[PDB]
Amino acid sequence: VETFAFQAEIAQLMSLIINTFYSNKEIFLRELISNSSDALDKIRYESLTDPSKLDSGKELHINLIPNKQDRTLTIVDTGIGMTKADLINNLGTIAKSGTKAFMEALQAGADISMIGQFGVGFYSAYLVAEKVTVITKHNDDEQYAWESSAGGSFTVRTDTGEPMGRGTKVILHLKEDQTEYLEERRIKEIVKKHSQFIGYPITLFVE
Ligand SMILES: Oc1cc2n[nH]c(Cc3ccccc3)c2cc1-c1ccnn1-c1ccccc1
Repeated sequence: VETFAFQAEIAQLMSLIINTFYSNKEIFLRELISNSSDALDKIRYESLTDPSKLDSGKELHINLIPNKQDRTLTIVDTGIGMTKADLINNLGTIAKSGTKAFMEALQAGADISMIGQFGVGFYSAYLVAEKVTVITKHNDDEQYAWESSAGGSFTVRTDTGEPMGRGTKVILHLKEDQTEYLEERRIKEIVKKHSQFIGYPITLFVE
């Protein structure tokens, strides 16, 4: 298991998200669904030139899986997936400029709901989750598990769990007072309100 420090601006953004009083927490789901949608567009675009890139799965979809026993909400996609490099430094480097602009916007009167306009919408997961686990599998690499409970660090390990073929799975270990995002009616309401025009099927699993 490898442990990494977040870049200073990312650690600062995650602390802001965890510490700021902000009741409109539900926007985390739109951000994660939007990220899943972008990765599905990426594999779809790549498959047009190289059809063999879909040999690890033709179906392009998003699954929302609540689990009251484990207190988790899992967002699963069959998108392009991430390499070890994407998890360790590639996406964290791009996120530095977006974090800075978002921080400036907040100081100028913007609110946490506009986070996605800065390409750092993923971190809104920490409005509701005490820990986030990300399992991913790209065609050119092995299966990896990224994990963080904030606090300035994240881990990356080769995933020994069940192979997922291709795509990304975001496991939100919810805070004790945020279990409403495990309720079927609540997830349905949020999906209809913020993610109604996503170009991929979104299946809300039931328990
Ligand atoms: O399909 C995903 C779902 C995601 N949800 N949230 C995260 C963010 C993230 C990154 C690193 C480590 C941890 C989280 C996603 C990332 C991916 C994904 C897979 C491949 N490209 N791509 C991606 C999508 C949008 C922006 C950047 C990359």
